[PDB]
Amino acid sequence: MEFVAKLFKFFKDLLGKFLGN
Amino acid sequence: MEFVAKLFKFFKDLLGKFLGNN
Amino acid sequence: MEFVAKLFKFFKDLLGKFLGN
Amino acid sequence: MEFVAKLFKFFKDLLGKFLGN
Repeated sequence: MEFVAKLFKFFKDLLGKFLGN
Repeated sequence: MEFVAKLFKFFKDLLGKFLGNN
Repeated sequence: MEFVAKLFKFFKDLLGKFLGN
Repeated sequence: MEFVAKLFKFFKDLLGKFLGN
């Protein structure tokens, strides 16, 4: 499961730099 | 932007390759 | 006139490929 | 990214000296 924890961290952080801030 | 239009297109490749084909 | 038409044409052709969505 | 943010800066510029003040 630790894999997906790293995965989401990459996903949500990347999109985070993109949407409304 | 086309840059985005392919970013997700790149994600779909990663995820399907990362978690499982099905 | 032809000038403005040509200028807009040039801008759109050069830039639409960039925003090639 | 910064492209779109710059784009509107160009649009308002284009519109500025096009239509007037």
